[PDB]
Amino acid sequence: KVFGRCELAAAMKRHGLDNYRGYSLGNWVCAAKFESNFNTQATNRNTDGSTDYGILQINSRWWCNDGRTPGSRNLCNIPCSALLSSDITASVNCAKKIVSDGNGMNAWVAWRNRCKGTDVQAWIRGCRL
Ligand code: NA
Repeated sequence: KVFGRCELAAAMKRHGLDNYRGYSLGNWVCAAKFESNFNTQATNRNTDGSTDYGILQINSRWWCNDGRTPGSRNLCNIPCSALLSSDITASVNCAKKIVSDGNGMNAWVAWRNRCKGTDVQAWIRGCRL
């Protein structure tokens, strides 16, 4: 599914992300834009044998089980396929764990490169939720 911008903001809001750990809804929407272009099916295989899954490009080295990644942990207690669903529940719950793990939203490289320190409220302009 490719979400619309405000459609995603609304779903994220319903799932309790706005101001979760102090991160505004625009930060979350911006992260999804640059991690996956709002595509729930996005995947990326890394040279290290891990894979990033879903709308928030969550990595299998630590966060989910894909059956093929080294270490390896499953800190969100999910199969990585759950991160590829059209509904964002699993991704949101896992993101809440990640953002709480000691690096904040800096765990998302595309958020660091395109969102951090920017006027991220722009990502919810016109949504009026
Ligand atoms: Na860059």
